[PDB]
Amino acid sequence: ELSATAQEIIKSQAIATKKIISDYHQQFRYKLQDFSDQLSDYYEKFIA
Repeated sequence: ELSATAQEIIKSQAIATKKIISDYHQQFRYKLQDFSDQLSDYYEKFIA
């Protein structure tokens, strides 16, 4: 029973962990895209 409980806990934890890892990886990529796009018209905004 203890082995089964440990197995179910570790399975429930690993999937949630991988879900969160995918989430913040996607957020990191999105923020990279946002910053790369933003670093386009700095000169134009400055001059204007």
